[PDB]
Amino acid sequence: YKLICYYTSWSQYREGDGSCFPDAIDPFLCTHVIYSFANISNNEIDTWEWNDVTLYDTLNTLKNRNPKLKTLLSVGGWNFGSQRFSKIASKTQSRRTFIKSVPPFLRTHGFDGLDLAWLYPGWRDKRHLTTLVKEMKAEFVREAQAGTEQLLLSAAVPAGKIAIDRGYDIAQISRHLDFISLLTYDFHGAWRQTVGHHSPLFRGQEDASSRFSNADYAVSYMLRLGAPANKLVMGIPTFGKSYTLASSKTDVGAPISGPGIPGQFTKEKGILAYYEICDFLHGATTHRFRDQQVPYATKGNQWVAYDDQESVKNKARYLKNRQLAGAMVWALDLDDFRGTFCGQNLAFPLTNAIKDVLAGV
Ligand SMILES: *[C@@H]1O[C@H](CO)[C@@H](O)[C@H](O)[C@H]1NC(C)=O
Repeated sequence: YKLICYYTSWSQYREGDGSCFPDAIDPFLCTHVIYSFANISNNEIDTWEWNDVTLYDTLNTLKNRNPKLKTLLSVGGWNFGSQRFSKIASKTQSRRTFIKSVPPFLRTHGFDGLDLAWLYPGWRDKRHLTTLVKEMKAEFVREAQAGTEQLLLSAAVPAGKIAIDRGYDIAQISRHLDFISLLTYDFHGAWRQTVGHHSPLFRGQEDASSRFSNADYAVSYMLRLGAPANKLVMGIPTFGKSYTLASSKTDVGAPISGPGIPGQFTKEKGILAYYEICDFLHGATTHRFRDQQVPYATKGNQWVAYDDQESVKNKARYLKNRQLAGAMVWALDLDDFRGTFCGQNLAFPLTNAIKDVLAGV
């Protein structure tokens, strides 16, 4: 099994214990750590944070302890956005400048591969993405001739049917990618007006839950479209999503006025780290969605959909039963990386629960 784990470069800045640098990562926890995100500047791959050269080195030092560990650099992300990626990929000359830039940058900085995180290609982009992936892979092939182990190529792909059909020729891109991380944790958000879970494994039968907005549906679709199981990695979140409730109702379909209040550490409305959520559960009422197989919790006017040790193990058992390549984790700096929040003196509780299932059998 692969266990693909993202480390975000902006986590460093969080206050107090929310601060996460790459030396916090257990070298043996994941098979592959992906550093998020790289820029494109002058049509070439580039650093993002002022100190990314230092933190790339911190990350790459982890291989001293675990020489089998692989690292990738993820280019794109949401601040980068779509339109910038579109401009690069749709023209022969900028595409080539970018693709040429990648192997030398990665080798300089100690990375084993590239992760493409274009969030997200429009309908006019689907064919360019195909070309980009094929051509990037071919440049990696060529570059292996010089005697170092071929660079890995991966891609982060959204899990909604609509975004998949719009942007991605899955049958073609799966031929050239070494794995595809399926983003099976954005099925609900504050744009909806009611509470709901963003990472359910199956449909909720009570709600008239659009048949597609669940991990199983997404995995089955990707397979149906031609992604080989042995390339497909299923995403599992260590964050949860929060909502502010519009009434005393807490139940399936309960109305919301907006995203939840920001976390003490993550300081972003609508999202909490798992460490934050362990704190939130003190004095919260907990519930599980039985059909969807994922928990939520509530306290005052706040309502939080999240994943716990039991739900992440459950998702790991599912992906193994479907003979998937493994799991992806968004993100290491959102699990209880310190180990001190969740009453168990155990660093990376969610990620290690996933790991221990994937090792079992
Ligand atoms: C990324 O590259 C763009 C385009 O060159 C540049 O304008 C921007 O400052 C860069 N972003 C960061 C954060 O480095």
